[PDB]
Amino acid sequence: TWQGRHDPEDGQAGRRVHHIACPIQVGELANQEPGVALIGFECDAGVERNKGRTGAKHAPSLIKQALANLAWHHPIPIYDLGNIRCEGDELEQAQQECAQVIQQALPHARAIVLGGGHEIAWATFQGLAQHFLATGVKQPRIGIINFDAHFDLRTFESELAPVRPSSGTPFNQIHHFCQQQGWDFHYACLGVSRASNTPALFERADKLGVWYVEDKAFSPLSLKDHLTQLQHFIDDCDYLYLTIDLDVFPAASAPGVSAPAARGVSLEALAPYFDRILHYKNKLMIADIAEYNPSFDIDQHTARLAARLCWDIANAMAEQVQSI
Repeated sequence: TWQGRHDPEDGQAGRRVHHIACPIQVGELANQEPGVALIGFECDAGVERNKGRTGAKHAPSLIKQALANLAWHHPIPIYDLGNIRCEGDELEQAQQECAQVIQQALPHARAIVLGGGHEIAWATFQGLAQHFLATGVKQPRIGIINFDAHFDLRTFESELAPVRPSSGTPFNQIHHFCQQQGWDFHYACLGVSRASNTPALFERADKLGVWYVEDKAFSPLSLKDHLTQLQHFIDDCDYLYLTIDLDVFPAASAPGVSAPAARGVSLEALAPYFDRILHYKNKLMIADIAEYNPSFDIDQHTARLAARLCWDIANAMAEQVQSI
């Protein structure tokens, strides 16, 4: 149930998210007024597999609760399609189950997936990819923009060690998928920490032609350089998939995560980039917010931060709906 603060003295103008948030089955989405879809991914099995600190499986509801009380400035509804819960170490199945909801939702609304670990990215991409295949988009040019301190391009299948898909392999899996479909792997990793990624990961990134900006490269002086790079990245694709790993932010701003950023890139330093991406509300098909771990949050700081970001994206999606 979506509930929150009520200010009767304001009438219909005191509209908040809970006033227009509507829990519904993705199946009935085809019969509703066009809105923006919300999906939860309660899973941190990938986090555990990638040797991180578990807890993100409980994040979806807390982010939704925080979101419920935010003011809503659009006559557009928000459809809560529920949460896909991972059972045990059944990561792969959980990711496809989530992808299933996304695929059904995409024809009627753009979606925001709120999860546990960044393993959510494989679920989101699959949902997006399967939607394209199922709707005749033969060779989609998808721009994947990830704000993460990590490349998360780790190997998931190796005859050198016993590895498996995890919170650190999503984007490698995405590249693999693209290769076999004959699609381009257009990937941008912004805010990457060279102290958090070994030489192997940087080598893999260069090999795959990934465009990345290190945490230390963000500054008022380099904005011109990087926004232009961002612009060109955007110019070369028809669809955008925005994925935010909360561990990209300074530990002070996002304490509730598996690996609090020892350095990070401030929300304000990243804002210009977010604003540029969200301007292309036409191309923005989907997005997700990863790694919120309630177990390490402080007075719900991270939860609210995640809700504000979710809200920023929803506004862009909501404006697109009204645009058409």
